[PDB]
Amino acid sequence: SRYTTEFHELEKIGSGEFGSVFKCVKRLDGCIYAIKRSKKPLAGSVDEQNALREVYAHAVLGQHSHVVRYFSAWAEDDHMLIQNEYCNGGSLADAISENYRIMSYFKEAELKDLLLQVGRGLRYIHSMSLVHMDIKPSNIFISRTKVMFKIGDLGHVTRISSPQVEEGDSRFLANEVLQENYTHLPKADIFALALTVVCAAGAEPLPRNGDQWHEIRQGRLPRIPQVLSQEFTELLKVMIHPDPERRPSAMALVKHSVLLS
Ligand SMILES: C=CCn1c(=O)c2cnc(Nc3ccc(N4CCN(C)CC4)c(F)c3)nc2n1-c1cccc(C(C)(C)O)n1
Ligand SMILES: [Cl-]
Repeated sequence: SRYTTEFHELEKIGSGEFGSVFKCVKRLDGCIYAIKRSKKPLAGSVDEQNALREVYAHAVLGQHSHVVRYFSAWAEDDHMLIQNEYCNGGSLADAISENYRIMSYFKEAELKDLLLQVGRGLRYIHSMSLVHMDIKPSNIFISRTKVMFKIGDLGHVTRISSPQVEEGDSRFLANEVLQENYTHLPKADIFALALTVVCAAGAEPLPRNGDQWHEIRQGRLPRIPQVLSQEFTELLKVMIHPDPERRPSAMALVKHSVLLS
């Protein structure tokens, strides 16, 4: 087995209906990688389509400092394996959970740093005529150097041009995508990034549906318990503007005065 041959398992760092993720050291270079191991999906299925989006997204993207680097992908023994960069800080979701446990928080400055860094990742992805379509804390990963935020889980990535949309988490989904309007998909990533930052900011668990879900798509923010400048607030507000054309592009976002730097 190539997996056992090329790598030594150190620890399981993830599990679910996607299979498992392992922290592994590669014997040859002594470096650490996150390897996802999963049952090879049924030919022609959803998870196969989702899985191929991931492979063919790397084929295009290459390498960027705010996107989790992809090294290789293979299949064997009726499983598929994908070898990615290992980010020692876990995901933003883990960090948010840890913040509540020990009762710390991300300073307003650190919220802005998060927004800029992920924003840079998004600008790169969008420049390659791709959209991520599943931005949320659990898909943002952290490397501690003094910190790098990196976009991961490319399983929903689709083309801007000929988009094949597997809808992302309902909690971070812009209404126009739910309305099968795919004419401005980059702006959906922006919408989801705003709510991601609001989660980091200490806001309550986002609604999956119902009234409060709609109230957000009406362009109003969840309550943030920290003291954020009225202008950082206004940046986040316009990022969930009902009209996705009023939302800034990724490139407009990373050049914003509020975030420099
Ligand atoms: C290759 C699979 C995708 N993926 C990466 O590319 C990837 C890159 N880096 C890390 N770093 C990392 C993730 C999680 C912990 N843990 C915190 C919770 N526990 C306390 C244990 C440690 C940690 F320490 C480091 N993780 C990565 N991935 C990962 C891991 C788990 C689940 C998922 C899913 C649900 C598929 O998105 N992904
Ligand atoms: Cl657009």
